[PDB]
Amino acid sequence: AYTTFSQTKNDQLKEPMFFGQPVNVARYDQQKYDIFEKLIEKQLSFFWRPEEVDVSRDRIDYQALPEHEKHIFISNLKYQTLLDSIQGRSPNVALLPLISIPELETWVETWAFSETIHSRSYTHIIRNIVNDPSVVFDDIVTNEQIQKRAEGISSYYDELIEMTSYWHLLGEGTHTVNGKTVTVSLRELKKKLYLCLMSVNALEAIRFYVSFACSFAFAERELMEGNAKIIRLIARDEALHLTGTQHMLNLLRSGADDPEMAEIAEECKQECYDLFVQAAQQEKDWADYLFRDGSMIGLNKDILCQYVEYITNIRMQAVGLDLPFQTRSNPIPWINTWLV
Amino acid sequence: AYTTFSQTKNDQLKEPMFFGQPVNVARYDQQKYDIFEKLIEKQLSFFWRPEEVDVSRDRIDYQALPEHEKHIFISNLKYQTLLDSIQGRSPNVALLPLISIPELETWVETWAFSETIHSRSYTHIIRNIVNDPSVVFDDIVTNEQIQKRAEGISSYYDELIEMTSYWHLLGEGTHTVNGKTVTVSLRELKKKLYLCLMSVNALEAIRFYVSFACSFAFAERELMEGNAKIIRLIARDEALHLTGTQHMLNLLRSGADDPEMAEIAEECKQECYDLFVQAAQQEKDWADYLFRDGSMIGLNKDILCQYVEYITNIRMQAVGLDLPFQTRSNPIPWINTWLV
Repeated sequence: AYTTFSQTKNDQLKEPMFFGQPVNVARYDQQKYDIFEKLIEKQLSFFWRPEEVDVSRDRIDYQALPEHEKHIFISNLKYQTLLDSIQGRSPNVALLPLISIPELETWVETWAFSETIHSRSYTHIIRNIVNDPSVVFDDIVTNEQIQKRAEGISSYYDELIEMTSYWHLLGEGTHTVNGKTVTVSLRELKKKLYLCLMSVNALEAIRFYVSFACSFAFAERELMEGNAKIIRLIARDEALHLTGTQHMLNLLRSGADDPEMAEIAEECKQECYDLFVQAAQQEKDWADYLFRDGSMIGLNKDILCQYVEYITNIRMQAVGLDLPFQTRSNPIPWINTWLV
Repeated sequence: AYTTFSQTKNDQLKEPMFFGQPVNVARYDQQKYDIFEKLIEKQLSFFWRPEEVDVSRDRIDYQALPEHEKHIFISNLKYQTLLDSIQGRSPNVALLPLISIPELETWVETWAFSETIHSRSYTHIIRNIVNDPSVVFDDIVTNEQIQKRAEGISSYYDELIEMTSYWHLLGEGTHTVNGKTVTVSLRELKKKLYLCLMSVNALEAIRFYVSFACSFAFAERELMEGNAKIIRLIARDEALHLTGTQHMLNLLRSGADDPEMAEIAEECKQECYDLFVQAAQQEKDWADYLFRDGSMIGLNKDILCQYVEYITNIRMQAVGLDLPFQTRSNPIPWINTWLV
């Protein structure tokens, strides 16, 4: 059911963002929702190359950091490296086969692409501060702590990809495959997609902002400033990334795109609220892992866990969900001089 | 069978290019094949924005052209727009799910991204020379001549996509699906990938080069100098794209990567040869369509067909195929003033 060039001439302005007729002609003269065209323009104007930033002195700072501070820094770096590895390929394999409007298709591709630049910058850093980069890279797949957060995020993607395959192959309805029943509902598929987008929004809007806190905490003490210059640029991109998923989620919930989606939005309010809250809990448990051997100047478990709450509330707010925490303020206001 | 992050730690330097374990950690500190990393660096360093180029003059030049000359130009531009629409999404949708080494994965996403820039540049040209961009974009899908090239190209992608879905979902061997018996063969899938890759090489190495000839023939007359600056940047990019697929085809048939591929390469020798020869013939019938109402200074049906033959020999030899045409010197040597 999927074609790289649908032969039916259609009005792209009348197609839903998802599940419509695959995009055939790529035009940017007109747009259904010009937010995506703006995101593309913005992202392109922000184009940067990691190689350009000098992270040579960071090598010295890193070597001088006491054990626990190295731990804090490196664990954080490994996590980011993993999240962007997933973010690099995923928007492409998972969303591309379902997009129905040119603007969104190109945005997804541009978004996925900037993530690869992020992954490259992580190599650029790791390469210049560690002696054997392989040590670091290997632990990213090994480390049970990181692994617990890896699956869960990849699960929402994997399920979507599998269901999408079936739907494209067998079409809707009940089917038989090697003597088993298989039910392909377009409603279930749309639900999986929504959930996945909630998860991705949590990933970029919450998880990544927690790591930015750690990186900037060091920069505040004038340490790891090469790394800081890079996180500064990555954070600038991340803002665009989360804005994209916010608008997607909000267009879908308001039913201004596909009304079956607006229904799905409400039938999931709880499941969505739960995944967001679960994410925040994981991040708080991550803070434990990070500070197990001791804190550092400007940051500790309490400050970080409160930040997780503050940030989570603000994000859930933006996609019309209930705030799950009492926290009303940001404990590290200095992070704003680094952001955007 | 497809996962957004394979939890098992594998040595990525030992995996094949395709069908191995899905890449988890995106690293660039080490590579199995230096070529893909070099391409990524080059593509990144070539980064350009369509918008920056001034094409306001072209409107007048274009208006001043006789009907047959507008026909030549516009048909050429539509063809280019269609081809890159497919090239923007296809490598990501078709190839990404099969890649098992980091550097290749990133190259593919970069390549695809690069293609979306080309598509934007087409829109930028069209809306600056024509009145109602819609007439142009609409014709791209309804036009019988163009549709005759589109379906052939996309079929290679589409078939690979479909067979890939089966393999991921059901795995190898014979199966029962709604009664029908479906056979999923890994060797069969490998052949489709090789054929598809061979087709993409033809797309960028021959088809596009033929259109560059038309585009540049006008520049030689000092007309459409804006479109010319753009096509120049696009060609600089296209050179990287075909180099990419040549290396893939060559590594594959040399057996240096996967031994079973060297064997598939030998089995499909004739099929590949006919595929290339068919592409050249199709391009020759295109020149017929292009010049049906008359020719122009510096270019016509004969000259163009000669270039089709000249370029086809060279591309075919690069990927170990037989030369189907007479050997001759470059019929339009002036094109080198515009290339690379």
